Amino acid sequence: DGLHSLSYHPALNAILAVTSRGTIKVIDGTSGATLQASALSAKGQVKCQYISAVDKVIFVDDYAVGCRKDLNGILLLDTALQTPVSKQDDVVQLELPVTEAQQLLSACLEKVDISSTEGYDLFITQLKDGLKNTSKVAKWATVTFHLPHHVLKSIASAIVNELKKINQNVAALPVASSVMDRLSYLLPSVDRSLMYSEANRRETFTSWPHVGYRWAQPDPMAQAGFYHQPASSGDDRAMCFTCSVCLVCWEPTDEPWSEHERHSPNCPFVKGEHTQNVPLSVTLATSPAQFPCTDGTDRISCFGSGSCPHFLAAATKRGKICIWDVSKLMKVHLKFEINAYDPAIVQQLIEVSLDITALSILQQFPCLLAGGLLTYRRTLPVLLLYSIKPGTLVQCLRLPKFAEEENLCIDSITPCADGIHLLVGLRTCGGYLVLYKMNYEPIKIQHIKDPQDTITSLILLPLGHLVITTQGGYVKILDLSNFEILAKVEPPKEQDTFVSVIYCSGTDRLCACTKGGELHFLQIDLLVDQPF
Repeated sequence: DGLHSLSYHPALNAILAVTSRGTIKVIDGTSGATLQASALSAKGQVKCQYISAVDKVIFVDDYAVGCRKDLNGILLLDTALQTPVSKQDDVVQLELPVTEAQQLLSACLEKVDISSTEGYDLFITQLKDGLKNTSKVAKWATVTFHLPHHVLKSIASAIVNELKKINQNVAALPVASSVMDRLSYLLPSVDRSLMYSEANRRETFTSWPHVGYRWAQPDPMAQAGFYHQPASSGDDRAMCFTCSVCLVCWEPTDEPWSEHERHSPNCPFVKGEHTQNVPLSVTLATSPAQFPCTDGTDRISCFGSGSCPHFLAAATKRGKICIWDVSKLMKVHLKFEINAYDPAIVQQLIEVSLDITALSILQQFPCLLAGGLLTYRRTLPVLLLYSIKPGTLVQCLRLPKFAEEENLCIDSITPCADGIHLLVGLRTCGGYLVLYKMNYEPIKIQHIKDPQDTITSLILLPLGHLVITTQGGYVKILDLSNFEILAKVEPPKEQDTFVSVIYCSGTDRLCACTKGGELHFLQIDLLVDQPF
């Protein structure tokens, strides 16, 4: 069929390929066997790129940017790009693992009596068929509820209430708790009952006074089930969401788990039982998508990331640029406006419009480096140094003079593989590769003339290394020190041109993807005899 793009998860052992159909195929990296075929409920090209520095899987469709973390060695991809609903009557989509689905079904038929709930049959009917159809593919199999927000939320809450009522700890309670939290997140429109999720507990520690401790930090305590409910100024009050234990006057050497067990061994959570806890792993692995614009009306043009492990950036066709603090809950960190009539740009030009087309953030003061094509009527690709820590153009760097008349636009911007350097590529609106030294004119230049050698990918292996895929279908594994081609592998069978490539850090074998849809793996005296 064809893939048209690829990405790989190093923490996992999964190849995440895009499809021309809009789906994602997860394949085994050791045998080439399909692991799952899931649609992200997306709305143009679809991005699936995993970002190593941030250590999360970033999906992007034309409109929204979703951010999903790994869970149980698998990715919940059925609603990666699904965005929050606006009415409780809206039909929400919620994916669950096959095993967790079995727990929910088992609870409904044996343990609890939440039957007769509005649309209970549809929930049960949908759940049952998912398990039967899904009955390594099994490990990645998932079941997707398609129900009105109120129906699923009411059903999940009843299960939680009933599972809490019966008090017999079963695996459905944490799953139902996760469902309730995920539904709450999908409708954005201290209470102890709201501490069943680690994130809510984590948020409670916003006024934690012992931030200087090593293990008594806000997030570690939330992991152990504790939330901050201060009673006075500087009160280090940590209470468990379920145990009811109360702990005060913490010390630098205290550790969440140690205190909870010693102070209350009877807690179901300390013992690892099936409490109402919703860990951060499911929360990060099931967070809803987020539109970059405040309204989401536009199309997405940029999805670049940066070497900083706390930030991701995106740009819109209307000029609105969003920056997420992908750290933890992907909170939007800074949204600013791009005006072509800027003091730096209007002078560097010696009618006017500005369009951003590439994004990147530099880390060893943090700066947002976007790539754009300006169209006045002539056009000029330039660099734009904006502020992150806001909305101020520190420096606009005009690219060489020849770009003014050659009608070129930046297509990719990546920090050097070794560091303290930046490699940018320029293609026609047959290309240019320009290397900048990060500015704590370029230091190197390269021009690509052959129309069949235009770059179509970039991995920037550890000037480190480079791996590209040309228009002719030849990947040109190469070293950036002096632009030395290391290996020009050729397309298989007419020729099926290589279109992109990725490196499997879990197998040490390079992985290439063709336009046609094929996968190829590329590789990159005796003491006994002496006296005692």
